Amino acid sequence: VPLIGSLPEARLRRVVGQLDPQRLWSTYLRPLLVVRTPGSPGNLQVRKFLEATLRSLTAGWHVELDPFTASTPLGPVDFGNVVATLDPRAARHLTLACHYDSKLFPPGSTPFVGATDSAVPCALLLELAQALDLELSRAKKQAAPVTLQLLFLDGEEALKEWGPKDSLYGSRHLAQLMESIPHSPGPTRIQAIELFMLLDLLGAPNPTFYSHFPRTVRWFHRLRSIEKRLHRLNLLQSHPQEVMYFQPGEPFGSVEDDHIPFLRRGVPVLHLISTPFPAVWHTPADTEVNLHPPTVHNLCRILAVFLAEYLGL
Ligand SMILES: C[As](C)(=O)[O-]
Ligand SMILES: [Zn+2]
Repeated sequence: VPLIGSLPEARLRRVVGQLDPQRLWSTYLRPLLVVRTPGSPGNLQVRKFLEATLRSLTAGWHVELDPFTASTPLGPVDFGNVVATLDPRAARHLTLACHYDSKLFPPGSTPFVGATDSAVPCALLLELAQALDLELSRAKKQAAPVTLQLLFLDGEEALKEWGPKDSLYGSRHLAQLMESIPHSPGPTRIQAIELFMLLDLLGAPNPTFYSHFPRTVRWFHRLRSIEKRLHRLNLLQSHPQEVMYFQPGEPFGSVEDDHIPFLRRGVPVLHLISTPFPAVWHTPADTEVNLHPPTVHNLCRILAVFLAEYLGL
């Protein structure tokens, strides 16, 4: 319950109280729930929405695009990762990541908007940044040596399920780009990532998470402890058992995802992905109505506490 490095209770309740469920849902999630396949108008509109939202935060994040053109099974397609670094001068950062593209389906199909995959992850990152904006701003003004970075990756999904190189367009490109850019102390932007936490497949009822990387299990245990704590504090909804989400062991592994290009370059990863996947995965039923709002807000609360403890907010 109260572990070393945990927020005092009154600090925890104020952090959770800064979250706004209506804002998460309407301001951050709803605008994303459009078809947003790489290169589409909808994808570009979501990119600009992310950029503008992030630039509006009073903490004054450094927000930049990583745009590029890559070969795909459909020919050349443009991709653009959105990279938000709160304090670009800090030595290192906690990096939270997700993908903002939606998987392309055949024409004539019921449109796929990927509510869990990964509109909810994207919206959670925006809500965290906003809810903690005053605290993040003060940490930056105090020149904290560990800042926060948010990555909204493009092109995670295969365009045509056309083999292993038809995937991870944005993350492959960004990891290579970061390895080419000096950082202090660095020596490159890859080494600035103290921990890479990838959110994926979130918002369905009854998710289960396992630790996929022994290297980062301490952070998995922290998330579990936060779940338990929030449960006992009467701060979770529709959560009848003390531990439901963060499970022990590893009955299902990690799957290929946007962490891989980072992992292969030595970055420590925590893969916050439901396994088994949502029932709706990769079907057009992955929509807003099939989300479970209490679970979305429960995850948001867990993550807010994690972020405040990790960064000393
Ligand atoms: C973002 As995925 C787990 O559907 O490849
Ligand atoms: Zn997917």
